[PDB]
Amino acid sequence: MASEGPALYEDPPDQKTSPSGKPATLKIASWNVDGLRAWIKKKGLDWVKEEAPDILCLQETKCSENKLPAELQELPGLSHQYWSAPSEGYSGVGLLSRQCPLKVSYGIGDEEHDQEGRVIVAEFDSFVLVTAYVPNAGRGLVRLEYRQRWDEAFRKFLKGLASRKPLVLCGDLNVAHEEIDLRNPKGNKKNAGFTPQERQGFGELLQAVPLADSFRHLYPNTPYAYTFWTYMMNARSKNVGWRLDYFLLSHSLLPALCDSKIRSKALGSDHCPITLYLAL
Ligand SMILES: [Sm+3]
Ligand SMILES: [Sm+3]
Repeated sequence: MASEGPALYEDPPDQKTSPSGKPATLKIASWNVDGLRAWIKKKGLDWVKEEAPDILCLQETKCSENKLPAELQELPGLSHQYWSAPSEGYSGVGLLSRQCPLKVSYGIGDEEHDQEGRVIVAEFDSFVLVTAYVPNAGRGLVRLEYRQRWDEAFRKFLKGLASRKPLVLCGDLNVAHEEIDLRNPKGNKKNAGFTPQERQGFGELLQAVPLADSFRHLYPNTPYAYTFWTYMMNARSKNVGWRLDYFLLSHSLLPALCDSKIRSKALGSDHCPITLYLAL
């Protein structure tokens, strides 16, 4: 039945200097934790402590802002913590930072799309950071029409932000852009995450803002690089996954891009974390 066996992928070593030789000054980690409490129970924070990022973005926290695990109070290097949950138990995002942002905002300015705690905007001196947990198209694509409306509203919102300050977007964008972004493109053409509607949406986001796919920019032809594997069917051991997590940057930030990583070995969720190195 299934045609996939193991496909090897070894993320290359961390490139910590930009094309001009400037060492990375900013390290950002993004991770769909599939439940903040479950993830922490699975020692997610031990990985964070070792990675020591300047900023940590989390998606799918599924946790009430008033029920945050006490273990989060043990992250000395990430004392500035912000969260956003649905207008409990689902969706939700978080953003933890070493340095205090100039301003933090929630949502994308559209009431219809701001009730499920999917976006946090943190403005810094030289750039604005947005982390998002994009709405899934759903089983049977029952939420694809809504997803298309979200895609348009999100694209417009981001273009607005980027028109004033360099932008960095990270998170679970719930879509594998190209065939190279998932192990089984032929069998998922009508499934959430790989529909023409979703893929065209991602392509338009890149063109309209405009934004560049950091990982693909550096590794244009590298296959089998995924960030999500279903917990079922022993998918992760066979590397039958999807690259749903990204770091999209304004073109003006490309000269500061050092590396965009996929931490394939970090356990604790059905998604692995991704890390960005910028020389700002
Ligand atoms: Sm999940
Ligand atoms: Sm293609």
